[PDB]
Amino acid sequence: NQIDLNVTCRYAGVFHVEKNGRYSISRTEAADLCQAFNSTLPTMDQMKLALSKGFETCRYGFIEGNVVIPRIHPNAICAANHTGVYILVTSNTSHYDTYCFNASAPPEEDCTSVTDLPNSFDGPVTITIVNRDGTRYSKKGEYRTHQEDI
Ligand SMILES: Cc1nc[nH]c1CN1CCc2cccc(N)c2C1
Repeated sequence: NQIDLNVTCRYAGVFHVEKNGRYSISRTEAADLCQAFNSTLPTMDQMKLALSKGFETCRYGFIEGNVVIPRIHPNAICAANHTGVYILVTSNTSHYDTYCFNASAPPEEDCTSVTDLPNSFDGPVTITIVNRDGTRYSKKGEYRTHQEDI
């Protein structure tokens, strides 16, 4: 009973989280996951500031209101060569990654490791935070408040 949460650097408090390295997070799960990180779904303005500080991914993720990919460098296989906060317009499907916003993070680029999920609650799951440099932090608990997500 095990979940990997792969996390990125924070940029102006904004970071990307993916579950088990594959698109698998619902919109309700995304809100609960950010909450477990004492974070919220970013606004578009928070995301645009993060982009200006150096944030880009090649993954669709929830923010408040939309599914987006922040892009700095044009790449034909990421957001169809767009730059800026690319907004996903047309999709059949409902499960992506998520972005989260932590107001207490440093103002610019923070590529230190994440080593806690401070607001997860009691539960049976072995949750492992996986950083891009391979650093891991594990705890037993739960973050999903919606039965449909479990
Ligand atoms: C290349 C790729 N395919 C699906 N997701 C991804 C990006 N992942 C790749 C796996 C991974 C592991 C630990 C931290 C981070 N940020 C990531 C980012």
